Amino acid sequence: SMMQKLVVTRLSPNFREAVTLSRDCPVPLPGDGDLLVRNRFVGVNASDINYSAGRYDPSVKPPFDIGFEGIGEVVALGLSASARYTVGQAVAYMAPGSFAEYTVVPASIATPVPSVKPEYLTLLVSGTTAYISLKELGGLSEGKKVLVTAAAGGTGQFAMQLSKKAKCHVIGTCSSDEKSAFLKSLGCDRPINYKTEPVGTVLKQEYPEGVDVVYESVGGAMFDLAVDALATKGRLIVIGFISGYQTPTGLSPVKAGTLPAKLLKKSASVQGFFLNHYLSKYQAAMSHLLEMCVSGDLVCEVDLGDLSPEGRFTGLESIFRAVNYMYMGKNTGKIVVELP
Amino acid sequence: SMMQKLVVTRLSPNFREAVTLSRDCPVPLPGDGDLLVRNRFVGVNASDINYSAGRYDPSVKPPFDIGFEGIGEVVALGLSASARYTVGQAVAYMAPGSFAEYTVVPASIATPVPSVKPEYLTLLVSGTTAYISLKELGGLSEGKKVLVTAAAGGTGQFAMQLSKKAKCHVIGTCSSDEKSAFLKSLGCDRPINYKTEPVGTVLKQEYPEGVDVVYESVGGAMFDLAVDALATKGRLIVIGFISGYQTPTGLSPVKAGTLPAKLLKKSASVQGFFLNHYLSKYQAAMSHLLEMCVSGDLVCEVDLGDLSPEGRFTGLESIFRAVNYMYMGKNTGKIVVELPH
Ligand SMILES: NC(=O)c1ccc[n+]([C@@H]2O[C@H](COP(=O)([O-])OP(=O)(O)OC[C@H]3O[C@@H](n4cnc5c(N)ncnc54)[C@H](OP(=O)(O)O)[C@@H]3O)[C@@H](O)[C@H]2O)c1
Ligand SMILES: NC(=O)c1ccc[n+]([C@@H]2O[C@H](COP(=O)([O-])OP(=O)(O)OC[C@H]3O[C@@H](n4cnc5c(N)ncnc54)[C@H](OP(=O)(O)O)[C@@H]3O)[C@@H](O)[C@H]2O)c1
Ligand SMILES: Cc1ccc(-c2cc(C(F)(F)F)nn2-c2ccc(S(N)(=O)=O)cc2)cc1
Ligand SMILES: Cc1ccc(-c2cc(C(F)(F)F)nn2-c2ccc(S(N)(=O)=O)cc2)cc1
Repeated sequence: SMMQKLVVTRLSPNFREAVTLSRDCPVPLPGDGDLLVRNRFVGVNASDINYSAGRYDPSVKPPFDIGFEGIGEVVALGLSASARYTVGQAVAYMAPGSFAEYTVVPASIATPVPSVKPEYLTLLVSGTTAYISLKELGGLSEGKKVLVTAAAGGTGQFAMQLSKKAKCHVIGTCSSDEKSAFLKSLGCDRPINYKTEPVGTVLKQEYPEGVDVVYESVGGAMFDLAVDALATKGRLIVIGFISGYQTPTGLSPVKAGTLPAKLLKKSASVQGFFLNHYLSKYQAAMSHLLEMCVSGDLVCEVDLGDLSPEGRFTGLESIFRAVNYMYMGKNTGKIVVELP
Repeated sequence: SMMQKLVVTRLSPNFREAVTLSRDCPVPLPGDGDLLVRNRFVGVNASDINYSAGRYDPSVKPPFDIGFEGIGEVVALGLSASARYTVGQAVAYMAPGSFAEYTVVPASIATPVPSVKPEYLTLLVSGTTAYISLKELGGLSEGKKVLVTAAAGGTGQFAMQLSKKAKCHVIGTCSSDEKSAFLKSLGCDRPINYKTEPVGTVLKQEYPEGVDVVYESVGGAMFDLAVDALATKGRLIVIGFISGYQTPTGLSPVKAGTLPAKLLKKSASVQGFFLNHYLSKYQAAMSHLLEMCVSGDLVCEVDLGDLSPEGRFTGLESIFRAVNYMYMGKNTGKIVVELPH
């Protein structure tokens, strides 16, 4: 009857500053097309702080709901919805307002899953971004060289594995030897711990002919280095620029004045990807990801914060600590919060 | 005998200060697989001043030859070359050192043409660049919105027409009402004189959903504006940035600190194109352009300087005048120089 949820109360890229835990909120009811989902696991996303900062609709003022993705059970559903879905059914979704004990979700955008496991939630945003971007924009083929940044992260792990399944040679960047060992176990050809080995040196000394594809999530100096490392007809996909999201503009500084000249001289491209522009591809991607997840052909690494200082990310209140864990570079795989 | 040719004697983007007219040069002799071409028309190219600046191979010291393209008669040729070519035959080529009375050209890269006309020379660099870039990178299809910058120039006129033949809606920028009237005669849907109409405002008011493809060859403020005007999944092709080539570095200033953010938010791309990376496509492009030019299906506008202050661009010495004419923005169509004989 009553539930907790996170609410953006003030526009800020600092999540603690922007977001309030409300305690005594009414449990909303599903429309005729709508499911009501008991959230069991919610995904933490780099762009949670872009959403809290208001960078999606700068018209929209607080208060508003937050959280992009959830997995759980249908507890209620409208009549139309009850054609395809039933109460107690395991479902996952990508829709704003997952950071709640219960969320209303249009049946038309729900993904049926085999059970409530956090591994299936890793696919909804992180998996589908890597799958659709690389398939529509990567032009991957046997022997291509792929650089993946934030390679041991939520979406990074999927860029790494999908590139390997395409029989590419894969380089992955990360901030620890533990993360390097994770990348090697995923079949990464050249893991780089950029804390102990300068990435620019590795690419100069081991990849003098450069790389065909960059899955670039980090921005700043990592972007500039990826541009310099492009082969003739190379493709840098701008997945994100996490290094800038905490700043007041949300932008990371890049050497952009000489960029059009570098791309002309290499016949090379910088291509942006936003998942919400490729929804016509989402169903097929999520189906193929699930088949690989269930079969064990795809590692779907989940970071529930068990080895963090204050331990497992349990409850809505743990989302503040889980966002900080991400921005401290501490996670291996997808950061997930459990609502028990 | 002896001949005249232009030589780069000093690296600089200032063409007049980089390039000397030699008068005492020996006519080179063709090898077994070579043509010796007597140049009748030579092409002037925005990037002649990047070449004189040494920006292509920054290892190569002066002196070296210059000029990218020629059309003329085979006056001598090697025995193996005589399998495909005959003395007296009309040929065109894209190879360095066209700015000479006579140029040695491998038979393997020469294009046979129906006669020595300047219209055919327009296709070699300007025509093939627009054709190959838009076919390989444009994703043109019916109803796509195409913005062409320098649309009344050498390559611009082809980007404009080839986009109209792909059934696209086409916007063209140029600096005069005469140039705007030339664009309207090519079927341009929306000529813009950017001197008398703010381009940014036209695009915002008349194309609020944005443009699907930009053929961008100007750089600077025009590049910034083109990025802002891109539709969702829009494609900006960097053909060039002529606004920068006279500068010490050859670069034009852009306000592109936010470029990655804008491309991510629109799922849009910025794609470089260099003709020399796509030579496996050149022969098919040139064959198709030639068919359309001979049939009258394609306007191949030539600017021989007949309405410039000092009149027709005649002789190698007129190349200095022809380059200044381009960089003053005066030309309609391809700037060609005639070497009469
Ligand atoms: N375009 C789209 O539709 C879309 C969708 C999903 C995600 N993304 C993007 O993908 C990227 C990764 O997001 P995610 O949610 O999956 O997170 P994540 O990669 O699981 O975690 C972020 C990782 O990035 C690195 N990092 C953190 N703070 C950093 C900083 N200040 N500077 C540099 N590196 C830093 C750290 O790994 P290291 O050990 O490697 O340093 C950290 O583990 C983000 O840019 C996000 O916006 C975009
Ligand atoms: N990527 C490749 O392989 C390749 C191959 C060929 C050509 N290109 C590029 O295509 C572009 C056009 O070259 P082109 O030889 O065909 O010349 P063009 O367009 O026939 O002549 C240049 C035109 O650009 C405009 N312009 C000239 N100086 C300018 C300046 N300082 N600032 C702004 N606009 C200026 C003028 O037209 P307006 O009336 O419109 O101002 C002028 O008529 C250049 O960037 C060239 O490098 C590239
Ligand atoms: C300054 C700035 C700009 C973009 C982003 C960003 C990152 C991401 C994502 F998806 F990569 F995670 N999206 N995303 C984003 C995407 C679309 C919009 S939109 N539709 O309001 O213009 C707004 C933000 C962040 C900060
Ligand atoms: C600083 C700078 C550098 C390059 C150019 C430019 C323009 C053009 C052209 F042909 F497209 F018009 N090419 N072109 C160019 C392209 C590639 C090379 S290369 N040999 O390094 O790959 C060399 C020159 C302009 C300014």
